[PDB]
Amino acid sequence: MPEEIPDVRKSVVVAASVEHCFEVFTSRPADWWPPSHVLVKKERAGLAFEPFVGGRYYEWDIDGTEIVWGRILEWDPPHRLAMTWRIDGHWQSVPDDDRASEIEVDFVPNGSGGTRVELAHVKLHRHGDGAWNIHKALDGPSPGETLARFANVI
Ligand SMILES: CC[C@](C)(O)c1cc(=O)c2c(C)cc3c(c2o1)C(=O)c1c(O)cccc1C3=O
Repeated sequence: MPEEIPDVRKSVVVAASVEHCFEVFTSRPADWWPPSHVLVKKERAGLAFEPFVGGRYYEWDIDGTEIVWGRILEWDPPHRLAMTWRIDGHWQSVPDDDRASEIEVDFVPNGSGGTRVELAHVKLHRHGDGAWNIHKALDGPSPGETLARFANVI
């Protein structure tokens, strides 16, 4: 959980379908952020999700109004898609991010309810200045990595 976010690439297979992987993201990504063992500093309130290229996802915080914490780049019909993240230093959305980075993500459907996902983020440090702090509100726990909470619920 370093304050700086250098380029890192990790991937794992979870029991889920690529369409399902995104159904959860566009269905209720905040509802599972907080499982129980780990608590979130801010309570998620609502979430807006629409499909498209250069897309955007919005999260509602009881203390934070509606804002965009991520972005998209393009969707590949099969099961592959690249996405960009749109966020500001104070969790605010802006017409364009000078410190924006590109992320490459690919999904592969595996029968028996299994999906392989490869998510890699590079040049993220472009935001620096407490960059992880921004992610910290989004919850960046180490003991309960993202694969632990979101994969188990899926
Ligand atoms: C501490 C948060 C974590 C898990 O290290 C993290 C941080 C990550 O940077 C991260 C990266 C690099 C890749 C994945 C994932 C990544 O998530 C990831 O969570 C993931 C997943 O939950 C299910 C399928 C695939 C993935 C990933 O490919």
